[PDB]
Amino acid sequence: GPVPSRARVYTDVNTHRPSEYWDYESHVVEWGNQDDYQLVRKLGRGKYSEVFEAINITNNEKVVVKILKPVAAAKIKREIKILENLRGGPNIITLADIVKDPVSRTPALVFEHVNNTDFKQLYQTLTDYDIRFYMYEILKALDYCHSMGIMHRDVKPHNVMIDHEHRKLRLIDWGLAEFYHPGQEYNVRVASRYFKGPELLVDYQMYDYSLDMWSLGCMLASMIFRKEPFFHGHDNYDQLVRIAKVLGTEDLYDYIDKYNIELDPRFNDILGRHSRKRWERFVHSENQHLVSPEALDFLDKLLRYDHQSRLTAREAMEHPYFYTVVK
Ligand SMILES: Nc1nc2c(ncn2[C@@H]2O[C@H](COP(=O)(O)OP(=O)(O)O)[C@@H](O)[C@H]2O)c(=O)[nH]1
Repeated sequence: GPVPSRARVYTDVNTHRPSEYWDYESHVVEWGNQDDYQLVRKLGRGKYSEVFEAINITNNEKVVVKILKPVAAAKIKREIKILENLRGGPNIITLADIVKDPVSRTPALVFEHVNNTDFKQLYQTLTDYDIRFYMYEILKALDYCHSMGIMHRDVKPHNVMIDHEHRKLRLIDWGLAEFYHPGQEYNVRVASRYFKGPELLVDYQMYDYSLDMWSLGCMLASMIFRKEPFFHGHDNYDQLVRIAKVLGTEDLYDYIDKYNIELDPRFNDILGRHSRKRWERFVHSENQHLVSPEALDFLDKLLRYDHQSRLTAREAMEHPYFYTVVK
């Protein structure tokens, strides 16, 4: 059987809290008035929700309305509890109201306005200074939710909203977010393909906050090397092969050895044998101005197979890469 694993930080935050904090099923939703919000335009549709630009007609302030699809409606209380627990946190989206949509008859989450601009729209355009600045702002959010005993589990460019003109950032879509309980086995079908950690890809269920640090590392690698996405798998199996072509197969076998994981035998015909690549392999004339010894050292410490060997959000914020950022 697999060897158990525990978070090296904020391990017991929820164990010490009263049940009310993490027992989301016991939470009683104070339903608002759906009439207060007039939908303006559909911003997008995912497999679990529909997002709209809206106006709170009473105060004329712009808001964002997220309407849950029937498939996601069942986990409404988890997302509400997390959003309320984190409200006021640095760079975390602010929940303004919870209403029952009259058409879908599913819950609708109302958020204070943030720019329609995803980080995906800008992150391949940033200077060396701005990559550092924005990565620090993201770290602020991650360290805060981790310190509050929450894992985001869907860190990706589409889940970061940016107001570049006003140097403002918000970490959004807390729909897959979960409370960390030590020893708990979680669902590996979380995060988007390109941002999935090796723990997910090898089916190791006893993961923690460090999952978010891998996802952040993928985002950094894509920004500094101008390669969208950095690990470009055709499916979840090929995703592990793409990572192994960079990090090597020897450290992957060491990782699975350490946690006594049994790799899906389909990997025997595609994984092959690969040496760890030096990061300078990914440097070229177009991205060299974004690459520094500090950036590469920082990336090296995020993109590790062993989820326990990855920098934590706080340790990441202490990194020399962030010394040039005004604090
Ligand atoms: N509240 C909410 N739930 C979501 C959202 N996206 C996904 N979900 C739900 O999250 C579930 C997956 O989370 P998970 O922890 O794996 O739950 P499990 O299937 O019960 O193990 C999906 O089945 C959806 O119901 C979202 O945006 N909001």
